[PDB]
Amino acid sequence: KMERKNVWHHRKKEEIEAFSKEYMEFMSKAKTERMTVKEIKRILDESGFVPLEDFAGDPMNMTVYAVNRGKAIAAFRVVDDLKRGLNLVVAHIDSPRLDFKPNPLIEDEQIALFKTHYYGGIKKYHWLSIPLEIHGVLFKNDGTEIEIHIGDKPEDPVFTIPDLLPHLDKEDAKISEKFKGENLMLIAGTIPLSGEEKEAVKTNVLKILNEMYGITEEDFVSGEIEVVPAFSPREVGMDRSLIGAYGQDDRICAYTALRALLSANPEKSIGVIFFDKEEIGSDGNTGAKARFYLKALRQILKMQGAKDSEFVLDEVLENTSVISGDVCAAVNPPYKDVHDLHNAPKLGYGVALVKYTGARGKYSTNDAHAEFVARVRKVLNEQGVIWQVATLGKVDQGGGGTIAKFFAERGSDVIDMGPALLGMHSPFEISSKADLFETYVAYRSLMEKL
Amino acid sequence: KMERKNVWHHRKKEEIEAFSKEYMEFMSKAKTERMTVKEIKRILDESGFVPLEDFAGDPMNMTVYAVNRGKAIAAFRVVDDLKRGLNLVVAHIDSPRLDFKPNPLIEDEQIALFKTHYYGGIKKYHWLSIPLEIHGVLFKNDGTEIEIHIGDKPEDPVFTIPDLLPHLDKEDAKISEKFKGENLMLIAGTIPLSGEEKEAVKTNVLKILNEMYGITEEDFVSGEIEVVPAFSPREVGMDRSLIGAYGQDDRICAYTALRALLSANPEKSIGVIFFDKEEIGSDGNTGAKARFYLKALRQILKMQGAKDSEFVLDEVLENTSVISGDVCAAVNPPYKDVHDLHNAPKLGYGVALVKYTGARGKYSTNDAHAEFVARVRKVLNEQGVIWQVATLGKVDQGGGGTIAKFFAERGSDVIDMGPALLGMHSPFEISSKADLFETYVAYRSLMEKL
Amino acid sequence: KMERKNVWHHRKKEEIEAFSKEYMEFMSKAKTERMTVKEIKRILDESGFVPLEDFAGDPMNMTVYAVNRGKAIAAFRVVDDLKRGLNLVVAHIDSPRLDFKPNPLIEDEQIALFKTHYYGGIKKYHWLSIPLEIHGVLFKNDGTEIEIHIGDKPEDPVFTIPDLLPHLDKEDAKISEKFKGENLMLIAGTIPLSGEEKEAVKTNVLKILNEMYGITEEDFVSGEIEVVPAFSPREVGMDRSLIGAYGQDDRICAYTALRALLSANPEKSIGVIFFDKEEIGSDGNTGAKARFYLKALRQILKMQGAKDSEFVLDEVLENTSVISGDVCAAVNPPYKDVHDLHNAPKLGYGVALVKYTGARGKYSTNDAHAEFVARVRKVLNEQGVIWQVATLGKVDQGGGGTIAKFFAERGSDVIDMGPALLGMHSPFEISSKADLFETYVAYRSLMEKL
Amino acid sequence: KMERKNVWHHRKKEEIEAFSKEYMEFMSKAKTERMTVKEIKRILDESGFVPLEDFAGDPMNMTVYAVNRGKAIAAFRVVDDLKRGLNLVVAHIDSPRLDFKPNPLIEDEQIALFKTHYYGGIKKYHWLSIPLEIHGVLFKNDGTEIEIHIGDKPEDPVFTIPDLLPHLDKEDAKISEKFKGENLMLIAGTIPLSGEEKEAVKTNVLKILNEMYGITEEDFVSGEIEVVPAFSPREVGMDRSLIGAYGQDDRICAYTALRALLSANPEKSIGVIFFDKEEIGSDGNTGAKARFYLKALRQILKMQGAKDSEFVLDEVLENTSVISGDVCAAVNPPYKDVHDLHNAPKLGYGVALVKYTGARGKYSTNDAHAEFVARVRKVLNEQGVIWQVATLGKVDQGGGGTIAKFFAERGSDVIDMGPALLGMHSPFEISSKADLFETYVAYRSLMEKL
Ligand SMILES: [Mn+2]
Ligand SMILES: [Mn+2]
Ligand SMILES: [Mn+2]
Ligand SMILES: [Mn+2]
Ligand SMILES: [Mn+2]
Ligand SMILES: [Mn+2]
Ligand SMILES: [Mn+2]
Ligand SMILES: [Mn+2]
Repeated sequence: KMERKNVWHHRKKEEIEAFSKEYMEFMSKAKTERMTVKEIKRILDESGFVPLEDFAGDPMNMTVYAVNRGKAIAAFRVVDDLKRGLNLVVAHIDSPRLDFKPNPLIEDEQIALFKTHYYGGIKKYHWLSIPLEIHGVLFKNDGTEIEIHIGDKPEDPVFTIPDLLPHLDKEDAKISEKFKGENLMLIAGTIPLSGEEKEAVKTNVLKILNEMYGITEEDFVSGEIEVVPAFSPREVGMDRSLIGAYGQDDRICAYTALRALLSANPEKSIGVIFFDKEEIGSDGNTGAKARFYLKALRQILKMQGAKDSEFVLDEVLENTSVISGDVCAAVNPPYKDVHDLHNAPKLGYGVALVKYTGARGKYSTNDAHAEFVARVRKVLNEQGVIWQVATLGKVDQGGGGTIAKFFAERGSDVIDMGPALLGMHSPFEISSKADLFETYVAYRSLMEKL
Repeated sequence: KMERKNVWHHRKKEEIEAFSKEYMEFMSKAKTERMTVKEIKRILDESGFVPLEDFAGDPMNMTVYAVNRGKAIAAFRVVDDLKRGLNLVVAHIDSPRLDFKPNPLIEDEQIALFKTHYYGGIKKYHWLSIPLEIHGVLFKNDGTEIEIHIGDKPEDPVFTIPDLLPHLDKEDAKISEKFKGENLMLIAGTIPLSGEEKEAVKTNVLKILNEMYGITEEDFVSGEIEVVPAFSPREVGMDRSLIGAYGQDDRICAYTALRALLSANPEKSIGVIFFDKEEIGSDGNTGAKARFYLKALRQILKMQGAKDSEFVLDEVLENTSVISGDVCAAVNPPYKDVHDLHNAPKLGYGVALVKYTGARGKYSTNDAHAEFVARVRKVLNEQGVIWQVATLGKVDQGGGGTIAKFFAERGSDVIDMGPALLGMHSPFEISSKADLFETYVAYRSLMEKL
Repeated sequence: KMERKNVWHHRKKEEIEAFSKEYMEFMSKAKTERMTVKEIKRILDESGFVPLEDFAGDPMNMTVYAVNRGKAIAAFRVVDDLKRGLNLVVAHIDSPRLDFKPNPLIEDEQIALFKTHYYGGIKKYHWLSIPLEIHGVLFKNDGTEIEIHIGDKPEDPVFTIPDLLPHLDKEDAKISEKFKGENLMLIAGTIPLSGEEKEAVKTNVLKILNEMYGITEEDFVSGEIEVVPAFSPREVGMDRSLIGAYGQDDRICAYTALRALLSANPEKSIGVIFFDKEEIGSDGNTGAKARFYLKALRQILKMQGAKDSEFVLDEVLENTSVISGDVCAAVNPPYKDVHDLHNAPKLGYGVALVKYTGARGKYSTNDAHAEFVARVRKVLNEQGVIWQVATLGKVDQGGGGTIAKFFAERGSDVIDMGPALLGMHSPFEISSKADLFETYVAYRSLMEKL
Repeated sequence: KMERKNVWHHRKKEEIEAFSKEYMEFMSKAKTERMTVKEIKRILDESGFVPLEDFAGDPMNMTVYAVNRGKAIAAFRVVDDLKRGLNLVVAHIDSPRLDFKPNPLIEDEQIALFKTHYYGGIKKYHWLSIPLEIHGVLFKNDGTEIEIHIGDKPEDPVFTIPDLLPHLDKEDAKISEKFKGENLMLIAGTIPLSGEEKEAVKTNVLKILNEMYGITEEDFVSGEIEVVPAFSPREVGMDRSLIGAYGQDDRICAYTALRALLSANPEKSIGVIFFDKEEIGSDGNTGAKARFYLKALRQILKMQGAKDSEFVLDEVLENTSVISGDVCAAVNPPYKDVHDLHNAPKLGYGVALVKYTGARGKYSTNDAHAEFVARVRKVLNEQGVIWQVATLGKVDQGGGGTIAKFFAERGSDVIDMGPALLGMHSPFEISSKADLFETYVAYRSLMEKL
């Protein structure tokens, strides 16, 4: 008994392949959280969703969405009274990146550089000597919004933070020292602008930016630009069983959840909420823990006749099951020693059910209740969903931490659930096509029969 | 001339003893938060309490309780308009222990073992070579609930995590290294099944668990089992002045508070709330950071006719005095240099009044206001309660942190109060019978006089 | 070819179980070398034995015994003249423990304390924060003997050596440092006698001790009090195949040898000798090398007509096969590296036959001769006794040393043999019921057939 | 209320003083075991003792002595059937010193030096730059015996091992390094012989030793010379309360015992045995591990008509109480943290009753039984002897180990008793005049009352 089935042996190859190409197409547009919101919203508009604010026409049946500030977005399919509660799948759309500084442009030794400040649990050495592209937006003083996208197009140049050749790198310190956040600067120019006696190369770059976007240097301050890997999603492996791409840290869950939401046949209200800032603690007004979430829900309660928002919300949240959809780590052979094999997920064996994460003895982590796990286990088994238990490394390996805790905090039962990755947080995260497909299945089954 | 008074010299040996036996009897039942709740409930059911969800009586005079998820519980004796506030004593009913992994059963070197994942700030070396009890619940796929209690009965076997004999335990690492969470596995069985050629021993335990609970290996995933010391409460010392027992960390405060709640003659509404998860940060929907707390008060308010829950709450919490009932550290002679003797509690000298905890200089902790302490100082003195001021060690020694900050965060004045233990977080914590009693006396008078 | 059999597959579950209940009854009586001698003495008395000191019958068929100083005891069943030598199995009845110092009572920080001095190879951290009980004897200045047994009964208070709470335990030292033998003091009392200007608590404890035993502080000098863990023997495991108890380190070999002595049907004289002082190197009056052993044999020889004691003895010992009892170490999965699996004993695979108890290349050990092992191997095999070979860990892992050498030194052939333990020297040692039984089965065979 | 009594307040200053001068006079003679024996003999010859080999008197009333090899001696006052046992006090007459190598004379940098090989646990740095005496015997090939005593007479020169002046003694190593045995060489001479062209200085010393003792260089091989401090016994302190002297380590016990043997009025046979070699393990035919001890008793037994020596011995040793007379360590104020003040002896507070020594928890040491201590406690108290309990430092501090275990090994009950020194093993050990006296008083009463 107690054996894990391999998805490739219980699901249609063609179905997996198809769903796989749709995912990667999406991962081609979703490099930042602003692009993911944009890309999700249009998929919603395309599927007949309308802004919750603009909705008119009977609650008890309304498919709407609420965009936070371009950084977060919540989509619901209200099918009944919210006091009946709902099935939610929460995920995050921010991934480790680089981020320009308020004053990014500088020149050092006749070379224009863009200074950055890493974001999230990055691994410095991953971002040295690889083709990067930049995305983001800048506002002119008058308030004109300027979008930037350089590197995603073949006629576009890419950027780079060149490593030091090994011939003159005569000094090996701990991975800690060596690789300083400050030296993560993209080369921006090198060509001096004839006639300038002070920082000719920097000036020239500003000249190009001004002729190209009508922007001036002070416009970087009132703007945000993210540096990401130019690698495009690709199939991986001789058997083409895996997917390689940047930002799979939850965009893989966001995508699957989105899809599950669009094909589900609910019984009670359902929805998905994609948050930002999770990679740095979920602070700010666009991450989990922000009033945003309960505000969207309160808005609905009023349209449904709720007299006392907060009181009614108590039942809404009392009922309502939340699936914290985030990723975990798959046993990586050369480093199998970091896991407890009897509780570590394997690529291809299905969605991982992660009861508790955290660190040093379940510190600051949400631990799902046996009653909830039971209810989740029953729906999955009845729907023939293929899943596997998943722990975040041997007892004291570390890591741990999702957004699930911020939801149990509001009174709802939550459980972490998603596919296992390889090389998480790197510029090219690996995932299994089959698991990617089964997560979608799982989320849909839970949204429906939970 | 300010000096501390010894409770034994001011309270009647026979009343302390009676209270001790009642406490120890309670402690023989409350070994986990689930068992504690169930035990606190039957005591509440007697005494005449009814669920808040099934009240239907006079909203101005109700003695009710709310059970979160079998892991937390709130009990109030509402005898006025809650707008006038409550007098609440709060504590936690969870203690450092060992939890079974989702997949706990494995076999190694022909021996069945149950893997664990320690919960809370335990001292790993305490759990090696001591009798252990298994407690918890398992859910079979169909939904069936199965309670497990093994080792707490004379006709029951116990479990152990045998340490390595000193003869081959060469090489002495720091306490950090040595003693690794991963190695905290209980021996499940050693007898192999006849005919079985693959894990004959693990197969046997499964055969046994099945002929006993009708469960299969996978039921552990949708289960929550906790390992606890087989030690039962006992008197300690030649003068029988102390109590040795597992989980005194707050269940001692929970008991004294519960008792004070039942004995009190309150002028205003009083109540006690017992939380889960504090030993890991209070995260989770059963922690003192979850909606549950304010959910219950809002519930009571509507029954009293509140029209705008939130607004009415601002006042309820504005008034209302919360007593954070948690234990502090008494001076352990051999390690007395860890304390500031002029600000450290002593066994037998009364309840400890703990103004602020935290570390490195009041970091992340509630620091009682001088005026709130003043009100407390006056009640205790007026009723002749034996108390003493306590601190959690010398300035930069260690780090405390109770749930007090979670209620102060909600607008109420809060202070930490409880008995002083010796060997906190170990399998056999020590407390003073005299302090036990006086804590109850303190909680009751504060409930009635604040 | 060549494979160990599991005793559970070749022995009646009813026999093993019953013999186990009896051994456990015994272990709840033998917690110190004195109580063990006392216990063994009555089992002998009830079985027909009488003191060698006052035997009268035929010196060719005598079943006597000789207690040394209430700490050691030799029991023989002379069935022929000792010149034919006899078959003996020797074990030790002392176990690592804590001893009260001559002046054990002191007070510090208003806490009565009992200073100890550990005995044998204990792991100091094992004794912190666990229930303890004291057993021993004190003599008044007039010669009166006072027995002390506090903690072995429920009504009795138990003692403890509270560890420091993790919160304030800062310095991360290595096992060597930290856990100072000096800090292993039991808490004596905390209540202060009113009216006492100095050391009020200590006076109260002496006041309690004097009303209970009429003793005075000086009576501890002419006394011997041992500190033993409070917990009693319990079955262990889901399959209940193991036994957990303090002092299994040879009280187990002594018990099985005893029972084997009573039910054996000898062909030549046989006997069992239980020694003291083994955990410290067998020094003193009651040790394995304390003259007591040969004094008993000479006595018996003289009762048989021995003219030149020492000369005759030369032959008595020339013949005479000695089986050194004592336990060995089983493989503890998480620490299996410590062992050479091909030469290490497994729990439940029979009596361990240890040829030598090395230490860095067999220093100071009794390596049994091939021809003597062959003799033993023939008997065990022919009698169908299940056994396995066992070495005390990998080559330079650690030390070892049974009393066997003290007997080979006297001219006899010796060989180490007993069951395999887990967590040796801890307060809760683990052993297999099956092995417990086969050791008894093995001793009985060898006595009857060597 | 238990408290120690100060001998100076209970024994008569004039009797202590008289005893002190007699002791110090003895100590001026006994500087080595060979000199001590010779000195103990003439005192025994007076007082009326005769060699055991030349007795020929009443076997039931003999006061004899046995000299081992001029290095050990036994003296008994047999006044009954030895079967009734003896009351023996044992001590050693050897002390830490420096021995001449077999070939001790060498020359280096034009200076004759005598190489040495330290004996016993000395502190090398004590022997640098202090006056030294040379004592011992040399045998010329023909067999002639030549006693050497140089430095103990005013008209004698002394020797020295000059340390390096601090000015060039750069580099500070641990006490281990620095101070090397090999470098403990006494300056023999510095004057060169006229005409000599090879080692003119070593040649001179040889010429001198020859015109003085008629010896040649090779006679040192068949010789045994010991280097000893030139310091002579002296009163110490303003109150003249102490005694400073070399070799107090036991010669203080040997003296007090000898004196008690001569003063006593015994009920049963009493005696004292003085051993050699204890300072290195008691190995050798003059140590307390050699046949000598039992050889003498067997001798006495035959004279009493014993037919079977060994058998009769079992009883002799069965009865017979042995007092291990050796010194313990008094608290040295500046280094008082090395002791457990509640169990450490103090100068002037009587003989120390030392139950067990050894290290790491009673390893390799005799641990007196409670009943034996009881008998001792009673005699001392009954005769009003001032005594105190002593321990050799805190639990894991150091390591003791007296010859007590060698007699307990032979069947007799044994306990350690002696005065408390300060600076043991140094060239000038300190003892208390009051303790000196009281030791003698204790030994005598025990001899007469046990
Ligand atoms: Mn991440
Ligand atoms: Mn994530
Ligand atoms: Mn705690
Ligand atoms: Mn607590
Ligand atoms: Mn042992
Ligand atoms: Mn042993
Ligand atoms: Mn010495
Ligand atoms: Mn000595």
